[PDB]
Amino acid sequence: STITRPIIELSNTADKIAEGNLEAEVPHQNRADEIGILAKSIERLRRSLKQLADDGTLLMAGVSHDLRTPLTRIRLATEMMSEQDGYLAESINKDIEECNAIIEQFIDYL
Amino acid sequence: STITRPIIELSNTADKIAEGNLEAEVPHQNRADEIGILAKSIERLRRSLKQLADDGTLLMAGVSHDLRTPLTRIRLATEMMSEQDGYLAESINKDIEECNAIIEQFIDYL
Repeated sequence: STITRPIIELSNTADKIAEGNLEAEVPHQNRADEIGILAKSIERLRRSLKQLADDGTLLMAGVSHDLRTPLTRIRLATEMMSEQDGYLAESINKDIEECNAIIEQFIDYL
Repeated sequence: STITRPIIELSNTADKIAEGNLEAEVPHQNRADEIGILAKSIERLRRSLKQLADDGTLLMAGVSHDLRTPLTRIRLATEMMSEQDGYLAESINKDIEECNAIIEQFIDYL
């Protein structure tokens, strides 16, 4: 009833987005009827998918960036440790380096 | 029209999913007509969202489980520090807790 064609267009676009084309334009958002309402909802889904994707790609960089602060302060604390505790300072620093290697290496596992 | 009700129902479902209810049930998937085609498309979007959430969650679980080891080693080391270095043991333990909290925060986004 010229509801069929716009509905199939909207469904086709939804399929393409679900399959990975997160920048595809969702049609019919400016329809005045209920298909416009549905199209806006599909655009919300697209925006959520694109957010989760963009976040997944930045996840390791984010984790590394945020952990750097307390890890650096742990290193600072080791630098301040006494001679008696020298062996513990070295052990802890090796643990920090291990955290660094785990983080940097992580992406390699793939 | 005779398909207005299900169109709006599907839009409400899509909104709920986009807002983060990734387990929502998508109605009308087994229909042969326009409604069924749309419903299947919306289910595909839901599945893709859930998969990206699962992917991010898996990666953070991996980061948590790798970092647990060196962070535990640091914790054990602080227990061996001298009394004179107590202030540093306290600082380091606080910073391990910060590491744990950062990881928790990233687990939480998903």
